[PDB]
Amino acid sequence: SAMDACFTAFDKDSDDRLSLAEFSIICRALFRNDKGHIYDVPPERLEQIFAVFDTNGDGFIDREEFKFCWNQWIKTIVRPVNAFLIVDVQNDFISGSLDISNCSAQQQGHEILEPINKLLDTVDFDAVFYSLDWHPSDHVSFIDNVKMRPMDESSALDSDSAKVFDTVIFAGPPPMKQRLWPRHCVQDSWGAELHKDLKVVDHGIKVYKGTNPEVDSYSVFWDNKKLSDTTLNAQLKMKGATDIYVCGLAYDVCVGATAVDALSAGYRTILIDDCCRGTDVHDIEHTKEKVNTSDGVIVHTNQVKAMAEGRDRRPELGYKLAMELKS
Ligand SMILES: *C(=N)c1cncn1Cc1ccccc1
Ligand SMILES: [Fe+2]
Ligand SMILES: [Zn+2]
Repeated sequence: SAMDACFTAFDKDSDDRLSLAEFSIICRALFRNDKGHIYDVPPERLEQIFAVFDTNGDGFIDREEFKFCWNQWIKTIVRPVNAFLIVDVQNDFISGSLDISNCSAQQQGHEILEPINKLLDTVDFDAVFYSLDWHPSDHVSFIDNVKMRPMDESSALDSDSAKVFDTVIFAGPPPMKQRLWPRHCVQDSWGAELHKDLKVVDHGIKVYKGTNPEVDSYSVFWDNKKLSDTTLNAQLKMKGATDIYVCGLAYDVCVGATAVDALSAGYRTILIDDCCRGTDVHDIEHTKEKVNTSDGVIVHTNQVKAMAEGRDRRPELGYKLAMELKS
């Protein structure tokens, strides 16, 4: 029903087909906000999307081709299924052994707590996940343990010259780069607890990462070698999640890693800038470029509610999804 009605209303031609020109009008209906702005879609990208749904190449989208378009593209743009992913908002990264405010950029991690809690209070997400760095005491990422594991011949620094925040390269095939951190987020420790003032909503799901002594996992998805993953992706699929809102600590390390993996996994991905803090101004900007160049978007807390409710529908996310629907 509603669908044929939509197709009918944009088939100006009345020829039971959709030209590129009539499709461009669909896009202008889709990619706008409700504060009076219509987003600009480059004509090149316009045809890129169009060609996804013109599955035979006839230069038209007929009512048979449009089924795929309506069910799998238009419906997600107008009614996304939103997951909120709160990364590593843990004691050791705010006031303990790895207080981000002591890193180079001197940013204060406690400041993300207010806007995150406000989002949790005002936006009805379809799922909320909280990740926790969850390291065993013998974890490879600690300066404390650099002597436990043989170093690679490629590494500039060995167990006797390495200092906290240096990068070493461990042997054990394959060779493995690892930045060394103070002991942090050890399992069952105060430093691994979620910050006491972070709201843990009742439906919230905790995802534990970094548990293998031999490999780190900055990302809530795959570990740093992309060998093993958490069950986050499987849990997202069980919820029908289409869109992932990512925040937390640190912007340029775990948040960024998680956001890039979410894009790799195929999700429409939104990084909430002011709900994040990072360790280094230059690496934060490199993280932003990565997300932007892979068709994620970066937004402020105040934009999230209208996006999640489908009242502010961004064309970068529409393009992401059309490119993913190629396969
Ligand atoms: C991810 N951000 C992460 C997980 N374990 C260590 N790190 C890096 C880091 C966290 C907090 C502050 C500074 C660096
Ligand atoms: Fe860690
Ligand atoms: Zn066609």
